[PDB]
Amino acid sequence: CRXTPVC
Repeated sequence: CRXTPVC
């Protein structure tokens, strides 16, 4: 999942 480099 993008929008987050950690998810």
